[PDB]
Amino acid sequence: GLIYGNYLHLEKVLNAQELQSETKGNKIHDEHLFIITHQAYELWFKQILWELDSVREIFQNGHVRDERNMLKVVSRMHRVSVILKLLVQQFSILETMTALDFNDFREYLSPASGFQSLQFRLLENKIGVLQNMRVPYNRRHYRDNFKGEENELLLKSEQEKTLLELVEAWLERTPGLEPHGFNFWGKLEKNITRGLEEEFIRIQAKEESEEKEEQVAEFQKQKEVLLSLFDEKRHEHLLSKGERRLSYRALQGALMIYFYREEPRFQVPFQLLTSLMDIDSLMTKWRYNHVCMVHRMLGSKAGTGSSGYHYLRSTVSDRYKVFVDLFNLSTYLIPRHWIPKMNPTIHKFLEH
Amino acid sequence: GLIYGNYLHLEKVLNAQELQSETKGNKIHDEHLFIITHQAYELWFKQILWELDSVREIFQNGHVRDERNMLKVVSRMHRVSVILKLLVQQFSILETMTALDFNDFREYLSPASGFQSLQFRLLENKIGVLQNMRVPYNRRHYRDNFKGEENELLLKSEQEKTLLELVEAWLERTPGLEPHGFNFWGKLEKNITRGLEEEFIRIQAKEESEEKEEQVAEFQKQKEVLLSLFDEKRHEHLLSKGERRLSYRALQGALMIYFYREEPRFQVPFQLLTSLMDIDSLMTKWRYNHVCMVHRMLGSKAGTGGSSGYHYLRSTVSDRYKVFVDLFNLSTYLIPRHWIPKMNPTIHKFLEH
Amino acid sequence: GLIYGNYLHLEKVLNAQELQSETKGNKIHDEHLFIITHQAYELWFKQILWELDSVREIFQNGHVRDERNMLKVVSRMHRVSVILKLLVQQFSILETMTALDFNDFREYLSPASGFQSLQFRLLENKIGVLQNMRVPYNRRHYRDNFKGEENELLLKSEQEKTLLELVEAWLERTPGLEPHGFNFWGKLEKNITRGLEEEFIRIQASEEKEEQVAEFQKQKEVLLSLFDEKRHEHLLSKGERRLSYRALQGALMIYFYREEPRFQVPFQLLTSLMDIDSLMTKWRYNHVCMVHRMLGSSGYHYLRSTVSDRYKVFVDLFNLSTYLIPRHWIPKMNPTIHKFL
Amino acid sequence: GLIYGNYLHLEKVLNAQELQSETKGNKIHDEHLFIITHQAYELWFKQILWELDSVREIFQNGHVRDERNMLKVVSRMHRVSVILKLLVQQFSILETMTALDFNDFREYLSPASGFQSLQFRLLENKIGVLQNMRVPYNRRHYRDNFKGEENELLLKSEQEKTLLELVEAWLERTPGLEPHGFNFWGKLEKNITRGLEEEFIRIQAKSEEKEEQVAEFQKQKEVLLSLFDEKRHEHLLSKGERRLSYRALQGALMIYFYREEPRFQVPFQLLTSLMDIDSLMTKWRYNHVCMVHRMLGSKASSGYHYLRSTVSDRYKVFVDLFNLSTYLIPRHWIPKMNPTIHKFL
Ligand code: HEM
Ligand code: HEM
Ligand code: HEM
Ligand code: HEM
Ligand SMILES: c1ccc2c(-c3ccc4c(c3)nnn4CC3CCNCC3)c[nH]c2c1
Ligand SMILES: c1ccc2c(-c3ccc4c(c3)nnn4CC3CCNCC3)c[nH]c2c1
Ligand SMILES: c1ccc2c(-c3ccc4c(c3)nnn4CC3CCNCC3)c[nH]c2c1
Ligand SMILES: c1ccc2c(-c3ccc4c(c3)nnn4CC3CCNCC3)c[nH]c2c1
Ligand SMILES: C[C@](N)(Cc1c[nH]c2ccccc12)C(=O)O
Ligand SMILES: C[C@](N)(Cc1c[nH]c2ccccc12)C(=O)O
Ligand SMILES: C[C@](N)(Cc1c[nH]c2ccccc12)C(=O)O
Ligand SMILES: C[C@](N)(Cc1c[nH]c2ccccc12)C(=O)O
Repeated sequence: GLIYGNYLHLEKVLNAQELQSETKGNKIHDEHLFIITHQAYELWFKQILWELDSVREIFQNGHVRDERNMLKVVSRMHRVSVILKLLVQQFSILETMTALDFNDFREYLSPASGFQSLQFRLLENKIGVLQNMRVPYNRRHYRDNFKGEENELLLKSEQEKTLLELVEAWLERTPGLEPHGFNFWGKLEKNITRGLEEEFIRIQAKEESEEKEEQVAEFQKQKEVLLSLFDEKRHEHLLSKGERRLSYRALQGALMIYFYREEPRFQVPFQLLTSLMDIDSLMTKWRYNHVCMVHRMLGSKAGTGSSGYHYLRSTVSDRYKVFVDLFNLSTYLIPRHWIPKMNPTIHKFLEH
Repeated sequence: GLIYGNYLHLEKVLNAQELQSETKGNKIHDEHLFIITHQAYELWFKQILWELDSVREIFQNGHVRDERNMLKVVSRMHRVSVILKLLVQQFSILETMTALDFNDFREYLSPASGFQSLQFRLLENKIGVLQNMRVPYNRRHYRDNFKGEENELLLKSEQEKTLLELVEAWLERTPGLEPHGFNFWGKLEKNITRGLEEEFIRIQAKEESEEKEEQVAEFQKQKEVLLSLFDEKRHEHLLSKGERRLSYRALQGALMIYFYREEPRFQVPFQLLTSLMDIDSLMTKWRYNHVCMVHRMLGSKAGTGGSSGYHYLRSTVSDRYKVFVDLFNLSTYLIPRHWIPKMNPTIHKFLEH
Repeated sequence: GLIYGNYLHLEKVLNAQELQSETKGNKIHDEHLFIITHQAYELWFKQILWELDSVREIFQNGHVRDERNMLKVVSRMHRVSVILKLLVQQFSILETMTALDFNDFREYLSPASGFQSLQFRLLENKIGVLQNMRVPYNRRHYRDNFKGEENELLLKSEQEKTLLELVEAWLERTPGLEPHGFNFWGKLEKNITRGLEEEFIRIQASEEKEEQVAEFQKQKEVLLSLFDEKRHEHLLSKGERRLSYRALQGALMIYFYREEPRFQVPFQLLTSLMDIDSLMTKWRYNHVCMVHRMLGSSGYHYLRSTVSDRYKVFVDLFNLSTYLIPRHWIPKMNPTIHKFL
Repeated sequence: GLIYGNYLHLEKVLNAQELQSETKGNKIHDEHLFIITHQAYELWFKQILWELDSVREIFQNGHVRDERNMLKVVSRMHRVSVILKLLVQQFSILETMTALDFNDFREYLSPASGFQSLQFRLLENKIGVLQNMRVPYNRRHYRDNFKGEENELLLKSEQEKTLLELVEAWLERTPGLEPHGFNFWGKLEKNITRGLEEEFIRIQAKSEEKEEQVAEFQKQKEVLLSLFDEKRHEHLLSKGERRLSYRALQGALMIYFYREEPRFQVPFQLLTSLMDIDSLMTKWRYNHVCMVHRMLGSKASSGYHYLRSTVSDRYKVFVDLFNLSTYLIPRHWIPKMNPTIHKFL
């Protein structure tokens, strides 16, 4: 019957280590670590792609409409963030290689680079990094480096629906936004307008003081920010600039989930939103730890005469944060008592 | 020109994932995680073997005699412990699989098991786990599973010099033990004997009391422990039982390094000893985390035949599997600093770089 | 104006470090690390108690009956396990102290011990460690080591409802167990009986066969044992189990129907309770390994004894893995009744 | 007899938790976590200061001259980095607080901020962050927020010798730099010059491939030869783009290249550890940024944007140790150190 090594195809996995230093008659011990570290990253990238694809499919094929499937969705997205955390920690292993020792085999690698990781690109694309928003390296598209079936795979990855698009569509259907129903947006605008009015009166009532002056200034900022939320044209503009990514309606859905997270139907949805932010934060942390290591190994100016260091530093940016809108919902937090009430009267549609 | 995927042989690594659930017409999503997790463990086991073999070779071929090589030795042993820590954390990934989901593909795995990891066994053997100390599973030898070249490799792993044996030989050469020289052992025995004598007199002077008895009783325990160190015959006996692993002379070398760790020639040696203990501790932590997960997935009774896997694995979390137990137990023989034989520059020339 | 240091009462927190080595005219550098490490453990124990008490209260006052409160419950229990993981990692700091350096100030500590952590005991009791199940230290009860108000607090901690008891009561009310309703237990027994019957027949149709026969026999005994309420009561008496038979039924209902909307967050709670038990055990294990490294080959053997199912409060949740069946044996839940969850 | 609680002064530590939400008649559960998290950070900052001060003192009092003390030095610096790692992981606890829940007690905190952590500033100063290099927040000096004894302490922290300065002095005394002795710098310049000559010949002996090699050679040549420009170094020192004296830089490179030599093994570990502390300090700052973002948004001079600015070489004290990787050469170019000339090492 089945044996461990055969089941795991270890005849492949453990016969995939060839030191170029050794192939060229000058074996360097630490090259082995370099190979294994990358192979382990690639195994885990494959696992992340497997989870991510399964979740994309749940959205894309309509299964997510049945809320029974939310546990699996959140459990798999949580699993992705648990793997990503391990991948961040994994840099600690390669940090046991000194720059001096790396320098003894670096020449035998040229011109290969991590830039050519198919899976890393697939992962970026499938989460929803927009091609127009990528920073070019040496004034080139990232995919220009790939050919054949690999280029085909990358194209599919760009053309098929991303996790961002699939979550967007689902957020747009969030219960409670219906004007004929709970009319979340209408009530929210009204309550925020009234809340600001009340606050203005409170501040104006205060005795002339430095404190008052500050409160006035703060109020003015807060007022502008909160009212700006209801400007759909500003949203479209920011969407155009890439400072936002979600449709206006999806943003409404996300805020509905945020404010009514304790309501039973929104509990697991809220966890999903939290998890999407976690993935974005951990992807950025991966990129940051990668940058620090490139610096430690090559210096601040080495790279393909573009500085790899500086290109990579540019990737550590909201430009590569797909669910940046979920983070920015913090900007629009209001006092709890301003949140449109959901009494049992109307608290029927958010029970399981 | 060399390309990433070719250099890393990703055509092998990323085409090694076959779900038995799918091969048998009933694909179960979480099986993929189970495969990848194990493959990642095995890659890192290969890396640990590569580091450990390189260090064994440095000892075995005499390179360690040139102390310029101690930095490399300690850096590679430190690297092994950094990998082991990652491997302990890696269980957190498999903990995202529920027992209920594992149960949907478990049947398609039988009768394969992690028990059949060649590399894990190679690692245990090369560090220095003794075959006669291993606990039998279902009243069977661990090697009974393996056949052909695999069984051959395991035998070599048992017959070749282990890390423990190679460190032992090097410890036996530790400077300072020469009776004609610094005479560490003789001076230590003398100072401990005198120190105990002095302490006894202090205690005896006290007036008969419960407190005095307690002090007297404590002194007697401490006395027995410390003096037991100089009983070479007791050591040989305990070595016979497998309760100790290092030769008496190697034990002397280790304690020399412990007590004179700050002396320049002993600084990196001390770090090495620390690192060997770290590896033992992390190997045990791996075993423990593995146990907790087997329990969560299979329950306390599930296992091959009437034997419980859980209970066998629990049994592996024991000093029986701690190769450098003697290095840990040197803390038992701590004395006041002023009892430590002095090493004035006059007699320090030998421990300078 | 509120200032950081005043808000955090740093005049207290950062003036609480007194080296006994220094008080006795022989300052030892590493003693400072020993003090801070323990103070950090105690701050986090206080936080764990704060979370755990808030959750006990949500159960005890009936708030948990409104399922709107489940997110907060699971979020706070998850928070406890996140803190416990940090506390496990925190041992890595104290591991930078050698045994030789510890030995230079150890004498000045006597006769104080970590054993006397009030908060650690409060935490054990509030989770649900039973006093009669504790391993004796020096042939005596753990509480004998405490006096005054502290002894009083520990008694309250034992007498007040534990997390285990409060979860138990909630599990007993789990929807689906009603014989007049979905009749989970009845259907489960029936389906397991049938499933075993079917398997036997297949088996009856070789070395392999012998093995499968053996397996079947073990599985059969185990699965049928689940329906023996008397054996359960006996094991409860021996302390080998902790939850009532009815609570066990509730937990299995949640396990099997975890995807059903009303059970999704409850399942996360059960998962989290096991996590806390596992991390508490890991804390105890890492503590043992450190004591060994510091003192040698005994407190060591008493501590080793605490790394046991004896101190696993939610051991019943772990052991439900033993009673997993093929998915197709699980009583079906369709719209006919599905709506109840 | 001493009791645990008394020894640890738990009557202070465990009676230091006062929720402002509760003081103002509206207790918010998560405020307790916010307080404890910060108190735990501050305990560990105290420990880091205690280790760092002990190491500064070993340098400053001449004890480091006795190489017996290098193990203690490196062990304590390693300990600092192990604590810093825990402090980075500790953010995972505060991340279990949602922004919505933080928003329920945030108002009761105003106008307090982590910016007012005395110990964090003391730590920055004692490692060697320069005041003139700090980025202003809201067009203000960082110390403007401190008064009394606290401001006094911060002054001393700036005036007293920093870890950077103490390491610098020790690096300047590194064996091997003597022109009358092993003459490291002279030999290195000579070997690099010759090595470049040899490579040029190979290039001349040879297309776009050749052209690429030509371009590379030119870049490498400029970089490597720039190392021997003492004047450029002094200029960059003036700007604050470098921190170590030219002589200290030579000492560091000596240790780098001859790390395996017994006398340099633990010194090399020290240099590695100093870089680790810089990396971990930056990682702390970055994890802090990500959290502030999640909690306040990108707008709430935005704190988020100021903090992002602190993740920069501007705050990297041992940047020179990192940048020595730029000046790596083939091993065979490194001046040989035969036992003959090894006795000193
Ligand atoms: C010695 C360690 C490392 C060095 C020196 C290094 C160097 C670099 C450099 C210079 C680049 C920029 C592209 C180029 O100029 O060729 C790059 C990009 C990249 N590296 Fe690494 N790398 C290291 C480790 C790793 C590891 C362990 C991974 C894991 C898979 C990795 C994955 C990547 C990826 C995916 C990119 C492209 C990132 C992007 O375009 O945003 N590298 N690396
Ligand atoms: C679902 C997760 C896991 C389960 C249920 C599991 C189960 C078991 C069981 C029952 C045994 C005892 C042997 C037997 O009865 O066949 C065992 C041993 C073993 N497992 Fe696991 N295991 C799991 C994950 C892993 C992983 C991730 C590794 C990593 C390589 C691993 C490596 C091993 C090894 C090396 C042994 C032999 C250990 C020894 O003999 O001391 N297992 N496992
Ligand atoms: C040098 C480090 C440590 C040593 C040598 C040590 C030693 C011991 C010993 C010997 C015991 C058994 C009781 C006794 O005989 O006194 C004990 C119990 C205990 N220690 Fe530690 N300990 C250390 C660190 C810590 C730390 C950092 C904590 C954190 C709070 C801690 C908490 C405890 C607790 C709570 C107990 C009672 C455990 C139980 O009864 O299950 N210890 N310790
Ligand atoms: C809810 C979590 C947190 C938020 C929202 C937060 C927010 C901020 C903000 C906005 C700043 C910029 C200064 C200001 O605008 O007042 C800041 C700075 C700072 N925070 Fe935090 N913080 C948080 C947690 C922490 C924690 C856990 C620490 C640990 C002690 C901390 C320590 C600091 C320090 C030291 C600074 C000054 C850093 C520098 O000047 O480079 N904060 N924080
Ligand atoms: C496999 C193979 C190589 C890599 C690298 C990688 C990327 C860039 C590197 C490098 C290694 N060594 N030096 N550089 C800089 C380039 C600059 C242009 N000229 C050639 C060297 C990362 N991961 C890998 C996996
Ligand atoms: C690859 C393949 C299998 C494994 C296991 C593993 C070990 C024991 C297992 C198991 C999986 N599932 N059930 N058991 C218990 C046996 C007991 C005898 N009857 C059949 C099931 C761990 N790692 C692996 C890697
Ligand atoms: C504060 C003060 C002391 C401690 C300890 C602790 C516990 C036991 C210790 C110890 C330190 N040093 N030696 N022992 C062994 C004892 C055991 C009982 N019989 C006498 C020797 C842990 N945490 C602390 C906090
Ligand atoms: C103790 C007390 C407060 C803090 C903070 C902190 C920092 C900035 C904060 C905050 C809490 N709540 N809101 N803000 C935004 C302010 C920034 C300045 N302009 C007005 C809004 C961090 N650690 C602490 C410890
Ligand atoms: C029926 C539904 N699952 C409704 C839905 C959409 N988005 C949501 C977010 C939270 C809660 C529910 C929803 C669907 O249309 O998918
Ligand atoms: C020359 C020598 N390296 C001496 C030696 C042996 N063991 C040691 C431990 C610590 C310090 C030195 C030694 C050798 O024989 O290997
Ligand atoms: C009304 C109820 N919340 C029902 C209940 C009890 N235990 C459960 C477990 C999972 C799901 C629901 C329940 C209550 O009685 O608390
Ligand atoms: C005697 C000496 N410890 C020499 C010294 C200085 N820097 C070094 C770096 C590495 C090795 C030795 C040194 C001292 O002057 O401190």
